Amino acid sequence: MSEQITGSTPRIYYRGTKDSSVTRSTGSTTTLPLHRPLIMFFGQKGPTVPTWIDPVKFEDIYGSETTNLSGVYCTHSTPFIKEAIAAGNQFMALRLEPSDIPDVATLGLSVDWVKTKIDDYERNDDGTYKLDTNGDKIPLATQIDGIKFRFVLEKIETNESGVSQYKKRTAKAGTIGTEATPSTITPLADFRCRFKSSLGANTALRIWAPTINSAQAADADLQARIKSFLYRFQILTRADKASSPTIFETIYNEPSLSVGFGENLVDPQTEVVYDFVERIDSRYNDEDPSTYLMSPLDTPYLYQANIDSVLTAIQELEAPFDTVSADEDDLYQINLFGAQTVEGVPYHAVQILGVLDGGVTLTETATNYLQGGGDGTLGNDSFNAAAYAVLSNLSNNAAFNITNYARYPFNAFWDSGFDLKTKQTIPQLIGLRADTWIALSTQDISSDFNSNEEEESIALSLMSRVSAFPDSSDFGTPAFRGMIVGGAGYYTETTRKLPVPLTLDRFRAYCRYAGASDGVLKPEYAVDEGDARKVQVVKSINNLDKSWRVRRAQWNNNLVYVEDYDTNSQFYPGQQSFYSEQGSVLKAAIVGLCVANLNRFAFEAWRDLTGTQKLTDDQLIERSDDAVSTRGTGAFDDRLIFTPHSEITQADKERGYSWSMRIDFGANAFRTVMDMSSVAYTREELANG
Amino acid sequence: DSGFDLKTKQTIPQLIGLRADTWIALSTQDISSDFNSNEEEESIALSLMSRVSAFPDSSDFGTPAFRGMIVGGAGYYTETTRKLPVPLTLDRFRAYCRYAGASDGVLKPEYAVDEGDARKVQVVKSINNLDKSWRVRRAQWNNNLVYVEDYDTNSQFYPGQQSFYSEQGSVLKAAIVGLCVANLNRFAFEAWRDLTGTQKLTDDQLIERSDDAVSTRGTGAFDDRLIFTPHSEITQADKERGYSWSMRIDFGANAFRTVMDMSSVAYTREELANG
Amino acid sequence: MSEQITGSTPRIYYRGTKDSSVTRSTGSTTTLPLHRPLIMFFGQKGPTVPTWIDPVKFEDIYGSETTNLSGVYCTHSTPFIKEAIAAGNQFMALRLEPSDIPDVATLGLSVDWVKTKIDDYERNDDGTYKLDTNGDKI
Repeated sequence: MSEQITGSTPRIYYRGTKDSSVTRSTGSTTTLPLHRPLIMFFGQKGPTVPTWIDPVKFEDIYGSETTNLSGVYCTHSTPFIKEAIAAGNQFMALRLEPSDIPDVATLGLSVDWVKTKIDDYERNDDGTYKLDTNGDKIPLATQIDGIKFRFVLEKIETNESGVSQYKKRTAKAGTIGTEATPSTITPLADFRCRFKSSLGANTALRIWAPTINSAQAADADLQARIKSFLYRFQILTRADKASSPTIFETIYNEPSLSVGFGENLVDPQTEVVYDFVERIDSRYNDEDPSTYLMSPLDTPYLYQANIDSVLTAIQELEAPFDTVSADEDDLYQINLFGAQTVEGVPYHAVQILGVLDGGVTLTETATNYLQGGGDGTLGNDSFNAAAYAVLSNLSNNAAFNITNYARYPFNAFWDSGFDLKTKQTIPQLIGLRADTWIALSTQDISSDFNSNEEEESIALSLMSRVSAFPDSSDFGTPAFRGMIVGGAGYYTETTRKLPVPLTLDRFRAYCRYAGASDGVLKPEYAVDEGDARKVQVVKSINNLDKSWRVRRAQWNNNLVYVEDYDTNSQFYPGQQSFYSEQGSVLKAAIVGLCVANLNRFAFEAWRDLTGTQKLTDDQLIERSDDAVSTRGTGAFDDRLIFTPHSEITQADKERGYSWSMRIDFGANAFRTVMDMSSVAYTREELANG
Repeated sequence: DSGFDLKTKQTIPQLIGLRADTWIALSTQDISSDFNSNEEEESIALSLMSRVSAFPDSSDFGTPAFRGMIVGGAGYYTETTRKLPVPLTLDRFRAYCRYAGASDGVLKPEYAVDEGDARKVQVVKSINNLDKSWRVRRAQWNNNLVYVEDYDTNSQFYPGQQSFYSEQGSVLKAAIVGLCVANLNRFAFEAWRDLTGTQKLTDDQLIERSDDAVSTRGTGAFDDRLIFTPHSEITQADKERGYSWSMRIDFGANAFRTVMDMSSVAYTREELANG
Repeated sequence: MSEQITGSTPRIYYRGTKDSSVTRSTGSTTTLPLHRPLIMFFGQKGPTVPTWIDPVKFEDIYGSETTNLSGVYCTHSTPFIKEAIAAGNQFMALRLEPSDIPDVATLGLSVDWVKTKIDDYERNDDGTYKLDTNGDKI
């Protein structure tokens, strides 16, 4: 029940009954689908740069509280995250932070240390069982010289300039035994949180020193084989301030670790390494992209000089004494946190002050929480502020440059309801990149539902902004890669009342259609056939009684809007892009995404052919088209027909270092109007004649 | 516990700490003393619960212990002419001996300890404190004691026979399931005892034979109280060590409903007969 | 009689005898007949926009006083509503309102609050039973 697996002795060990534990889910190798959205959000942990992620790992990369609609991190993009996770799109995550986020949480360990005469107690036998007037016997020796300790665990204070002293603490004057000044506080170790969030303030740790009789019984033979006392270490985390902690297990499904002080504690019989920091940080983390988990704690630090000094002091004092080893190497055997050896014989001449005396009892039931930390100001307002801060500075951001095609394969951006000031920074994505696609919304989810006139004004304002980024700046072709969707409603997949725009519904449709990991459109999910042309995750849509003039004006301004299918549901009469000309090639908004993908295939061709010494012109020209056609054919489900042509023109002959490609494509449109008429006949001349 | 004094009662709970296939029944009565009152019952129950709380089922994760039960009450033995006081643990002991003691290791469906005539007291009479108040009964139930009530003017019955598991889990709420789990723990020992220390085995054969043994031994034995499944393997730590393998059993059970309502509506005879 | 269901303690609770209560009727999925009439009326409650309704639910969507011929809501269309309900036609209801209907009813709760000195009363024991000079004690 207590014994651990010391060695090979024949034995069956019983781990008690337990309740089921969450199992971390393995991931799969990533791929490029035809629909690759970028989603920005507030989160609990995880990296703070764009990351290509497989939905299986979102929960254990960014913490499972970021997707909870009733949590503190909910914003107008959490529904989008949840829909993407449900559908199974590998997508690009970007975790934002508020401008006022505090620093990480910390906890430093120290000891109040002094020397003085203390009392001595009885002993039954060589086992030294008696202490603290056990039985009925008064302490025996009048006064024995010894050492008094009082442990301390407290927040690591920062410098006057606002810089933490994580690595740079120093000793100070103590308070116990101030009758003699040499009473001093000396530090022993530091611990710090890995992320900037309340997870640090809710994380806790335990350290203790077990003996033969503990619940996890220790073994003297291993300590003899490698001379160092072994302490148990544990990490716990709670849900909120009022909940109770739960153990955070190592990557091998263990509840706690054994660690020790020393340079390198290698076990010849089993080659196990018992070093404190190395063992902790190797056993509690896993960076492999498929099995990914990072511990809440960062890498611990130890004050080797001070710990060694205190160990040497106690050895010098009481190592040459009755019931402890005096050898030179027992220094690291000395039990510091406890007051007894592994066998459980108390150290006389060493006194540790209890709780009532201002000390901290390091046992297996005490718990310690890191101090400080926090998330910052959360909500839609701060979310819009952060998103604007990212989007406005795209060409000179020092965090990431998103014109990097190879490193940021995102190709879509959906407007989830940003404010009208942030809305106008989105269109420039299709001006900065040639394989990008955007969906815009005319509703600011933080405000009231717009009326007909307000929707018209916002639509005109967005079209004016879009008109500044023509497709071909050389020839002024109007933009066609995207669409604008008007409307708003309420989310149906939740009991709470949560307004959302219809871009969420179209986002789900596209996730299901063009989200397959193999880069081929699924014919069963055609966004404009069967049941995929109806609204499915929004209810109580507004302005459903539009007049004919209003509907005609919206159509002629190129919005996408819904109508009533029956008394219960709505549908899209036609899903057109915001291309402004009369060409019928570029109307269906899906063709825009198809064209973006073609642009991507061209970049791949260049990437694969650039900078080769022994190629010839004909081989280069041939290989380019081979690559494009091979990558493109059979993917677009008959929405396009395309043909590439590479060559070396006169300008290429002049330059001597370039070749040219040109892709010709064609597509169709749809019909939307119907006539109806009737004529009345007699039954005889209608049935015959 | 057949009526040991309270000093000896407090050294028994350590059996479910020292062994992983043990099941204990405790009594809140000292047969050498006077029949206890309600307050003394409550005090002894709290003391025994405090003692039991020191031996969690899982020391690693602190699962509260669930192998056993506590039974309160006392009476007089009916199978003798003399006057011989006894606690109700005797009656439950007889019931369990009849139910789960067959020499062939399969539970008898005809003696279920909570169906038919086995859910009544049969070898004790003149039980005490049968006029408990509603508050007293509620307190005992919430403290996880097993107590009897009046069936009719002549006899008593057990409204519900639960274990001293203190959590909200409904899997571990019946006392018999604890005995079933103890038997599972025994089967695992048998598997090890059979497979240990063999030169010519392979890892796959070891893993397969462990599960085979546990499943073959357990299937068809528990009269449909449990459903369990074993899984043996060699984890990464086992790879590192080189002389160990792991087994893990998954099991499930049910519970029982205990509260009923009553309501009535008065109709005229015609509209009740047709309408 | 009194105590309510607090937990799982084995027990039987008696809710006394009662006189029957009206049971709300469950409705069925809507469909389109070949005859789909629109009917206007004054109603006790319910929405004030045209609504497609299954006749089983008229009484508990618009209150059961609207179909009463002797009530205050009787106009020259109540017979039409009653015939539709009797036949069983899903139809489109429109509840009109008079041009001078007042607003809704309201009730606010408040406390008159002050601090001062007051009297104190006897106590039998720690139970603090006595109040208002019960028994014979000032």
